[PDB]
Amino acid sequence: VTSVPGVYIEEDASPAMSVSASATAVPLFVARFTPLKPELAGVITRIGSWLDYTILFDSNVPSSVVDPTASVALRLYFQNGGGPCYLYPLEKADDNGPLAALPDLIDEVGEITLLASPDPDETYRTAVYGALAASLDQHKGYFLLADSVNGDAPSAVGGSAQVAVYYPNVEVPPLSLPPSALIAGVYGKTDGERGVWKAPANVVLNGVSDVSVRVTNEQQAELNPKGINVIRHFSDRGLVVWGSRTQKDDDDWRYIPVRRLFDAAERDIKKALQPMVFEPNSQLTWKRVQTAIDNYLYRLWQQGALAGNKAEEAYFVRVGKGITMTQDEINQGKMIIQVGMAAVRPAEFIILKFTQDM
Amino acid sequence: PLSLPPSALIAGVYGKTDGERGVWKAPANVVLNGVSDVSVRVTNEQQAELNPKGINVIRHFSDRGLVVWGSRTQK
Repeated sequence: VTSVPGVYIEEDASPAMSVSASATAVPLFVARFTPLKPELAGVITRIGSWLDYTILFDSNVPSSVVDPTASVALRLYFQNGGGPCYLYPLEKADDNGPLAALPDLIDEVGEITLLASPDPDETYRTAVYGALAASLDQHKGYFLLADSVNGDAPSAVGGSAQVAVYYPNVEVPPLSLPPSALIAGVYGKTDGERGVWKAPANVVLNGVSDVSVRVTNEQQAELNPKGINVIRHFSDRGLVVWGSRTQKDDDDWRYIPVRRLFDAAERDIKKALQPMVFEPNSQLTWKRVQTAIDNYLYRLWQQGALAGNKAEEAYFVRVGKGITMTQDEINQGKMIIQVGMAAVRPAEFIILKFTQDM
Repeated sequence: PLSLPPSALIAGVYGKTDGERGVWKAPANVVLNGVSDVSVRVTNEQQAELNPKGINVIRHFSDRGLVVWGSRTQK
């Protein structure tokens, strides 16, 4: 309604929200989002900032004892470290039509890394976690952020290394939210400031005040030798995410930062070698591919990602015809590359051992 | 007090603006030297029906004086 070329004044605005930039934590929040224009009802839309959410989606949605919590969960996402933030509005749980078409729509968009469905209903998430469980073991690089109900895994994703469960529901001034919308925020904050090789487990959660269940040490002692990753309350600090384990009990893929380092390195090598597809499958191309991986793995080692001291102890790239291939495999049009890395594990136990003898 | 059409003054402030800022700068914050007051003090609400045409009202601001206020053409 601006027509006079002067300066206009409004008086009951809401404060705007900042958004960060990250390439390793791009989530897909599956919740009960209510669109304004109904063409984006069964598709995935990109929400670059909070201002993009208020134009495309209804951000008020007045309550009726039920309370809409999907718009509240995104405000806590951008307060904890924003992102490009893909959304999939899925209204009710039991419609097995759009849930069967969900993993085929995720692959059409190139850049989803995290899943993290932020919904307070329990049977809603079980229908989502079961529909996404088959896409986690297909080497596509996704990472599910599940939520425990009473202190255990939701059993649709039992022991895969692509899943990080987070137990306590987090209360907002009081509606209780599942913590996956906030933890998806603190991944983007940690990766931008420290890298994917850093454990995302000392970040103080902005926004929220208190968790729904104050968890002691003795019940975390039976939970942390599973991947449960309790949100703890410390009096001097506030609400600190406390735990960086996955569902896999293997010695290799036990920790979140070791797992997401390999998922991010495989994703960036894949984006670098796609210009080298449909090249002539010759020894000149195999050395151009080996150097493009060796240049990438060197600049991870020199910024602290890989656990080495010589750069021959951190990584290796191997390609050849006597090595890693046979002549029958070149003739069917493929090259086979062996890449290895060595990551560093976090220190999660500190023993003090006091005395007064000297 | 004799009332003049403003085209002799606006032709002056084009040469002042282009010499100091260039032709790509909008000539619409120049305080008119010389003259004291316009013949009609134009409100916002009648400029709101005029500025979605090219009318380009000479406005009076108390701290500044007479400021040319508007940089639209007839197209």
